[PDB]
Amino acid sequence: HHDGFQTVKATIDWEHPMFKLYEKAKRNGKWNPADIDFSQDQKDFASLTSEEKISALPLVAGFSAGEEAVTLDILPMAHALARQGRLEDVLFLTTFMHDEAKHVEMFSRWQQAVGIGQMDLSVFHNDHYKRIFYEALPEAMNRLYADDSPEAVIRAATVFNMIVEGTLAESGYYTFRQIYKKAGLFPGLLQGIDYLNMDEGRHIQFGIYTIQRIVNEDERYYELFIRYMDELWPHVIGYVDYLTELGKRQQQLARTYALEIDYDLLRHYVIKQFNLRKKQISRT
Amino acid sequence: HHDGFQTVKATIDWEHPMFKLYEKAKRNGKWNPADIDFSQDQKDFASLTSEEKISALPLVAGFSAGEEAVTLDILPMAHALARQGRLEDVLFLTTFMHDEAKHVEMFSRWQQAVGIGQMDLSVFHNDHYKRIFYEALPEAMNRLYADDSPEAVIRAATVFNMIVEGTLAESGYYTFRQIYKKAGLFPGLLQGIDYLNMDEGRHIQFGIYTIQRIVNEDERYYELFIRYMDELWPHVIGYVDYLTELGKIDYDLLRHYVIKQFNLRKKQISRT
Ligand SMILES: CCCCCCCCCCCCCCCC(=O)O
Ligand SMILES: CCCCCCCCCCCCCCCC(=O)O
Ligand SMILES: [Fe+3]
Ligand SMILES: [Fe+3]
Ligand SMILES: [Mn+2]
Ligand SMILES: [Mn+2]
Ligand SMILES: [Mn+3]
Ligand SMILES: [Mn+3]
Repeated sequence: HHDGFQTVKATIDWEHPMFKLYEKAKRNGKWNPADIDFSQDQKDFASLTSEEKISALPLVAGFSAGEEAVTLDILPMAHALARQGRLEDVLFLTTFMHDEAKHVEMFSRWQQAVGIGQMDLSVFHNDHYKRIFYEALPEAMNRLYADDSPEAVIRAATVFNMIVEGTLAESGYYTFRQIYKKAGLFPGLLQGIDYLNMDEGRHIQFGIYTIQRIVNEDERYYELFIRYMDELWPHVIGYVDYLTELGKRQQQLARTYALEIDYDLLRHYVIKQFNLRKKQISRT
Repeated sequence: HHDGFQTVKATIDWEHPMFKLYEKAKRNGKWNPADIDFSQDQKDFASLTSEEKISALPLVAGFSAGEEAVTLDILPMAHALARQGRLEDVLFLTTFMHDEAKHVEMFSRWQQAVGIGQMDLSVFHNDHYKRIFYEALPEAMNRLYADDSPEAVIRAATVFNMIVEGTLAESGYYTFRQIYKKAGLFPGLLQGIDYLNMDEGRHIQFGIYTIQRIVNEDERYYELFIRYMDELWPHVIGYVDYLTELGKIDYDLLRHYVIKQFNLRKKQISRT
């Protein structure tokens, strides 16, 4: 039951950081995946050899499942904050959810347009990827239906916003640009990547706000955060190593397009992102 | 756990009715409550007598609580459909949820602008309103976390989409236009109502689609729909009567519009 309603007894808290983020989302999130022109992407894909064609799919496979996972797995967070009466957070989470729906749609339209919609891309999820996206992420979010303690909320935000989004998605955006933007390939996809990357900034800021407000109540939670980050790292780097090793074995795309794909710089960016995320949370 | 992902094994079902409605929501859902100019609404409200001021509040009280209730109480429906693998429904429900947030925002911005944000409008919720919005609606949706059976889904969609939205919300939009548009009062608010009414068409289409696809499996479910509609009518009309009595504008025309919406919603569901 509802005991009352905030906007009947009072108003929205207009100065709440999440209401301000919600207003930014409305202003900055108007893009529509249906408006992206993928016609040149289709031509680029068909111009590639079977061997070059496969070079690009592992990354798209990771994103496509990732967007879908987070579309579904953000609902428990919105439920738990709704039950705590955090209306401004809930308002913002509606934009977060609608962003992720558009992200799922974007990568699925690209797959459809380039002619791989019928291909099962699951073969590029190794065991580390599944640990995070098939298991740890849904376990941490679904927990919130029965356990919305600060410990549970920190853990959900950490897996979802600081690892999945703040570490893996950010490094994927960077990787796309280092490879495909340099090569001049897939302009529709990269347009979408740029929209995603802009949306993502708000998603990570929600996670920072959520973790920090819990850490502000009791310093002890800061060490929970750092520990949950470190618990997930081996799967992060285990997925990244797997992508890196696939890429090192399919060098035709880089040759054809004259790219020196520094896979060690990419791996260093993942490590940098991970430690950046850790540092955006303060003990006090 | 996730067994796999539809957009990795395959793609979105591009032809699915709820993917189509999602596409229409993105195209038609761009409005922003923050762009509405409420400055004249403030002047209009200040120029009313104390008695005319309090005449306006009950309806706004009903809407502001109602938008907040549906923003929160749609989440179990999104979860239950997500859990059933209905990805296109979920994509649509993200637009549904973001619409209701903008609706909460619009009425709260209006209360703030005209200077009643500090006032507690709960006094204008009678027992019948609380039965629907404080109790029956969250009960029926929250049930879906543990019981997503066809019977529970039809009950949730009936209470939410056919009664709260299809009967009360539609009637309230009609009421606002009949009273205030003929009076040249609250033009910001009425612009917001026009946007809300456009959004609400899709929300009702979702409810119809949901109830009808469950009825198509078994006609027994048609009779459950009609029964649950009738179960709620006494509270719908109890609330409408309470509002009508406060106003005492052709109030019997409004009252009959509510009955007209109620029967229209029944008719939009086919036994077969
Ligand atoms: C070759 C270097 C590897 C770089 C690492 C790339 C990681 C791929 C990204 C897949 C996960 C995407 C998750 C989306 C999350 C969201 O939208 O919130
Ligand atoms: C005086 C005649 C009475 C007319 C009926 C007025 C009913 C007021 C409406 C309040 C409930 C609004 C529910 C919001 C649901 C939504 O927008 O999805
Ligand atoms: Fe995200
Ligand atoms: Fe609605
Ligand atoms: Mn390993
Ligand atoms: Mn009564
Ligand atoms: Mn995303
Ligand atoms: Mn509404």
